[PDB]
Amino acid sequence: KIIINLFAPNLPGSTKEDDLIQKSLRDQLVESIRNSIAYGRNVFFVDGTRGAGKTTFINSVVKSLNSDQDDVKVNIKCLPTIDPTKLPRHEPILVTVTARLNKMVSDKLKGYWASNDYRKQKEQWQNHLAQLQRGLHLLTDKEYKPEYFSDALKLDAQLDYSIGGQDLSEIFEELVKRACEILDCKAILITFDDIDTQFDAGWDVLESIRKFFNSRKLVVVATGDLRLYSQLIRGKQYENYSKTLLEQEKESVRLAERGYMVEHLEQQYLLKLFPVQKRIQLKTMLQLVGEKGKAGKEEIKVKTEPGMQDIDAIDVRQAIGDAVREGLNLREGSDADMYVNELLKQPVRLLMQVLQDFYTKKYHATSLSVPNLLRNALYGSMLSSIYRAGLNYEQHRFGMDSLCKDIFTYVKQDRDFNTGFYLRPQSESEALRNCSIYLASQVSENCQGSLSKFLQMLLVGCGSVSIFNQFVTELAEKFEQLISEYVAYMSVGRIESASHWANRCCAVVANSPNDEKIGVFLGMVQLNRKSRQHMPGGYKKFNIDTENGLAKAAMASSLSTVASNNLMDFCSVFNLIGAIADISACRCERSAITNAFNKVIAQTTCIVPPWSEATEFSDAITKVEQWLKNVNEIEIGIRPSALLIGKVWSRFYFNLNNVADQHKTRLYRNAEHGRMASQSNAAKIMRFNVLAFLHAVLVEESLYHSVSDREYIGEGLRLNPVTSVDEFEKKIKIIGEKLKADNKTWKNTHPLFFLLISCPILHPFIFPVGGINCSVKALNKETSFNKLIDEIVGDKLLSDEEWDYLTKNQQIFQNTITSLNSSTIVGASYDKDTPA
Amino acid sequence: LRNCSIYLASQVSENCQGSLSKFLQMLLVGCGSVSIFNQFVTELAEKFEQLISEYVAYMSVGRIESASHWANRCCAVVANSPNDEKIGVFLGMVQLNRKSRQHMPGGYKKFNIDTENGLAKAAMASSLSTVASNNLMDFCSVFNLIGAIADISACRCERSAITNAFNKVIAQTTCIVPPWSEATEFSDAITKVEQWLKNVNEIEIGIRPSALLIGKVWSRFYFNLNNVADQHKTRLYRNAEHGRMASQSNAAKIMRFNVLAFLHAVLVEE
Repeated sequence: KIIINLFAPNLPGSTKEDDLIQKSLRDQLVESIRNSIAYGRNVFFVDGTRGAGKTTFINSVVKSLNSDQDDVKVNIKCLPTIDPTKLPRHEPILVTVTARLNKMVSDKLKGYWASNDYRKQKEQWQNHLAQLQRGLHLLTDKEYKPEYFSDALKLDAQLDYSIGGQDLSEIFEELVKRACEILDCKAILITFDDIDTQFDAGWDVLESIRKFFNSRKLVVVATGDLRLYSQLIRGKQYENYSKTLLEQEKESVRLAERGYMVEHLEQQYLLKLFPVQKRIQLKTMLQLVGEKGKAGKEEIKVKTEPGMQDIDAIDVRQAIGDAVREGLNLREGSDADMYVNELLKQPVRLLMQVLQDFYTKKYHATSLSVPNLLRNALYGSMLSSIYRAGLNYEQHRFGMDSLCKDIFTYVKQDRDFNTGFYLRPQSESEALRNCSIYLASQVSENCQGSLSKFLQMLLVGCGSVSIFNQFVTELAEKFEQLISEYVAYMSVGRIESASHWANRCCAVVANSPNDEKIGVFLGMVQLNRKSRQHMPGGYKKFNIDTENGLAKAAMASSLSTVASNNLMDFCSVFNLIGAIADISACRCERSAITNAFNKVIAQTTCIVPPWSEATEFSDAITKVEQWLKNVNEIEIGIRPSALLIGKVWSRFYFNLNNVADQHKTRLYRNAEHGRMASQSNAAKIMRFNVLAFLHAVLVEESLYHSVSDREYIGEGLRLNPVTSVDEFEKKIKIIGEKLKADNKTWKNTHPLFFLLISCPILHPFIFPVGGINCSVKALNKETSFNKLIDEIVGDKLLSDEEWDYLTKNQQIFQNTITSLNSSTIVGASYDKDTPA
Repeated sequence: LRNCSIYLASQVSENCQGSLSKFLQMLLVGCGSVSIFNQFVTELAEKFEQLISEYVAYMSVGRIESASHWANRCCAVVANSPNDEKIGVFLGMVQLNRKSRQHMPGGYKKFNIDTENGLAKAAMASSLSTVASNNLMDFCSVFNLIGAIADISACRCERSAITNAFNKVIAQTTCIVPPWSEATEFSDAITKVEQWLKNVNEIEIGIRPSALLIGKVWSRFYFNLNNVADQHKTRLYRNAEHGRMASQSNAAKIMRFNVLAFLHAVLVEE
């Protein structure tokens, strides 16, 4: 039961009483110290996580063993802690200990209890103190002088040095005994700090402990890195080898037995100095509180508000959990606890400062943008990791442009493009998995309350990683040159517009010459720009003028041109998503929408990446105007996350892999009007590519969205709607009934899917003329599928006349694509027929 | 190395103690990754340090999100090794066609997942893996099955975890070839699993596995899969669909002994 008040009048830099978390370990070590004395070298090694309060921990032990003086039978004074790195480069540790031990004795003597014993103790103390000074040359002699033998032959029976000679090990141990007699104790507890930042100075510490600090009345508590001591000890055993021997025996066989001996002297030197049973390991607060399920050794409570009673404080795991789920915008599931578990392995002071920097600023504001509060809390307490990993630390450029560059440079260092855009604390490097929580907060705070930013992170943020992994990385330092070219070409660092990124995506996925050159790529087809001859049936060239308003605009927004050996023309879902993101971030004014609307219609041509070998629309403008009225009032309740955006893309990115594979072998001669499952055309491919986007934003957004507590997909086996809309219709039907039964609304539970399904620009792509499987059994799902979409939006997207043409084998159509199916695809050979 | 061997044996006997999921992950990711490199990647090799780094980075050794995800990478590396006789009957896995092929004798057809029902559909989907080669390839594997068991048994009694464990890899995983490559029914299925997890949560507490047991189970299991992948690739005949005699083999029979190999190896060594 530990109560830690984040609203204490001081920062976590105060190590006050009842303010040390490692109290159980400290008393376990202190008791272990007393047991050894009560019974001749007692060396305790204190090790912990890098950057932990080991210096603070030993400084609590020195205070704990000095606070008690009459309650305990065993009395232990404690020299002030020694820092071997802040000492003169030539002062021996024996001098440093004696210098501090002398002041402890002198201060005790200056108490003036009585003059009867003051003189005797001073007389005897100054005898040993001055005798040690006589023998100090042996520590710092460069050669033996024949006159020191006279000193070694002087005998002082008043001093009682039994072994004989001038032995510094025994002179000091009698000096220590006088100190204990004067101070009325049983131990001295010499304490050392880390030998970091100068680990040459550690050899004096090791040599002094081995020779002078084994006296049954001295306790040593060292701390630091046992790796650093091992490199120190191993280096000295090589110094015991004669230089001539190493120059003459350099072969592998002679060097192996030389190294296999030093690894055996080093092994026993640590065991001699720091015994295994004496080594002390600081418990990280994850081990103090245990796992999520099982209880820990000791329970920790943190006060999240000022004035909370000790019975009102909540657990540290839930204190972090309330900050991770609300900060990273994660549901109360396994992935939210994945960040909490990693955060619990952080240094004790570092994490408790994160909680204070979060809750104190949260309480003051509440008296909101919680992800911004968590990002600020993570920024101050963790800024070293961001600097170490090369991320963007300048807190004035935090935006879409900076984050997407930080995501790509994190995945590059994480060396995992397959799943590096989830921002999960999996990386081995401490700095890298430190930035995972930081970037996750950055993703959740930029994209909060904005549909346009959600689609920008989906494409520029996560998509740029996936595009590189499948289409660019196989061509490859030479790898870093490709990385620099890819980020510069795709402009991940600077996002001019979402559709601008999409246009460069068409040219890079088409870089790889597809086998059989069918002309269908990842989420796109290569519509033919030059009318080729002898096309069976009604396979005419694609003409944008055929489509009317809201259909030509939908086509043009999805059409991109690539300047290659031929002026390649591409229709892709990516250009369609980029159009949605650009339009969604527009002012409600009529004219501002019109300016932004026409940008996607520019039919902009984009150059091949360098690593390669080389009013008519007035109806459409009104509908996209009314749609943005919903977006500007519904998007405020959107709470996306790195996991959500990553999961939505991952299914969507893999969905287009199936569609580009299943449909690449179904472009048959009689597929002018695709009505069977095995018949596919350009309209059908670009319908399921759009339907794939609308599916991943449905199932993966129902699973992972902070606004809704529980899922609505049901206990089903979720697959993707490829070659058939049966599976996409099923989930909408299943979710709708539960929402109706639970008295829930689509906009209040699926804000991301509701806006995109109600967005008019991609509405024609849902039901193209040639993309509807017009069978008997399958079309029954489609009729319900049309009604379910109409029920969600509330407006009948396709009326009876429009729908009756589609199902049953001219009227002017504007809310649907009318000429995509008849278009021919580059390289789509038409010399085969549908099987009978 | 003789000093780390006993220390590592204490690591394996500590993490895997009192758990069934951790035993399978140690068997599949720990022992499994060693054999996969030893027989399917080691032939391409300093060049070894970059091949070792390539293998570890690709398979995310030390970064496993789930054993099922490791199984997907296992399928790619096992498949992409140059195989004689050019049949997709690899070690512990069979490669099923994804595109319809004409002129197929008998009742043979491309594998469709929709025709299954209930628990069979869930288990069949859990054994399905995909790799993004020049063209998509679909595999049915026992390694995918074992990965599912480790993931399902690691969750709690809640139903939502069980259905998410089933829907963990199938439709949201894009496995790319390694850099060294040359190229309601379902409601009752959850009830059966959730009832099984109740047995697991009270039986696995007394499980005390060792690094020798886990190592021995894999060695017999890995050796068994070599025979099932060799004594069956020459038994794919026209009339072998039913497989009622010992001389006929097919996709269902191969995966019958691939799973039976796993269950036998566990029975013998344990």
